[PDB]
Amino acid sequence: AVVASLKPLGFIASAIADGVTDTQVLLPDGASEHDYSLRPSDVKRLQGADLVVWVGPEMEAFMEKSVRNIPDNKQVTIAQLADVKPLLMKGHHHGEYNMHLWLSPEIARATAVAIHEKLVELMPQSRAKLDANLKDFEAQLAATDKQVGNELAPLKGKGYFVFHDAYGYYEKHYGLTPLGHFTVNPEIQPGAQRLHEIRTQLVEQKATCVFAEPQFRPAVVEAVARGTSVRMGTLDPLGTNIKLGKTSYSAFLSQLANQYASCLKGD
Ligand SMILES: [Zn+2]
Repeated sequence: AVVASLKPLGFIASAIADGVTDTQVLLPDGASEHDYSLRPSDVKRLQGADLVVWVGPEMEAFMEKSVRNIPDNKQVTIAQLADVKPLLMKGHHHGEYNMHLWLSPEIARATAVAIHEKLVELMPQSRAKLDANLKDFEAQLAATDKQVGNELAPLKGKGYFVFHDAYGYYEKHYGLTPLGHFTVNPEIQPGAQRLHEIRTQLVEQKATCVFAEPQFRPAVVEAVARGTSVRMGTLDPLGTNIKLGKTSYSAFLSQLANQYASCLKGD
């Protein structure tokens, strides 16, 4: 099987590995980024994988050590790909670059190409199927790119805030106009002073929307938007409800577009 660290990397892998080998995701969604504590069983799965796919040590830091013992021809480390260097954007995260790389359609393409290359070397008997899969992935990516772009085009100029500084890759690519982000605990609303400052910025900068993520308590989001003119939305950067499969990455980009539009559309 191909073992991907995070769900959206699984979406990409599952397009390329379709009908060749299974794709598995290592991490449950609710422990995604940087905190997770790998179990011995997870390390076993990594070592047994046909191919491991992950962003790299500045994202899934918890798996860096486990991957040292996996041969280079059995891993794709997305942030280290030669073609990914000109695609990186400046941004707990704490590094210099935005490492939410799966939100860039161009980095997704580079990732698919890297996965395809490694699998063809590992499984030459399946080259034709792997080639067909890459062709289908790229065709869908092109079609989705066009659909999403047109759906988000009328929403340009409409300001909003987010609670997670992740979306830059997707926003820049499709021409959305974010006003910025607030650091907000998903379980506990900010204190009196900081809540005042946030609510003031929401009104002053003329935000249409503020976007939370699925793990945020509705009450925390309501406390942020209370008093302001601002509509509340939800973005899901992991596509948690989308099942792995051939069309999943395209479904993910399309869903994220729907989530932006659901809130930003109208007035
Ligand atoms: Zn993050």
